[PDB]
Amino acid sequence: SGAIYVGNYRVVNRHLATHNDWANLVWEDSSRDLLVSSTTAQGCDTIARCDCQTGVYYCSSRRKHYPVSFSKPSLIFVEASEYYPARYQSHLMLAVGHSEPGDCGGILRCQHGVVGIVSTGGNGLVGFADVRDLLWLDE
Ligand SMILES: NC(=O)[C@H]1CCC(=O)N([C@@H]2CCCc3ccccc32)C1
Ligand SMILES: [Zn+2]
Repeated sequence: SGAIYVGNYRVVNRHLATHNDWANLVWEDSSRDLLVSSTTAQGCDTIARCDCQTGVYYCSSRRKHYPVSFSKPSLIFVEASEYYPARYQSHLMLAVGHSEPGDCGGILRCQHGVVGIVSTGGNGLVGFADVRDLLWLDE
């Protein structure tokens, strides 16, 4: 589980969004596993605006933050699961690291701020849904 709180927005994995998120929906994209909903209070996270390929992510299944190298956002095949059939997920970045389904929502950050959240995993890999192209999150 996990979310990014920037301004009056809440960014979560779309497969983990709640009633309030859908009711106060701002934007969603199934092909990116992302959902943004409006909030009453202001958040304090800063979104990174950069091309960094190194950062640190939180792994809840290990209670540990791991430094990682990650690929650029891409269209990657994601095997079928209980939340989606087999499909290509867009704006996805992979790293070699531990990831379990309950790890989705864990933040990936660089020196510039939040890069994205855990979305995929298994086979000794971990995938992150990029949020750095979502410029409207800053306004
Ligand atoms: N974005 C998606 O299509 C995800 C939906 C929920 C979900 O569990 N996953 C995968 C399943 C395989 C193991 C695994 C480990 C860690 C994180 C995520 C997953 C894919
Ligand atoms: Zn950066």
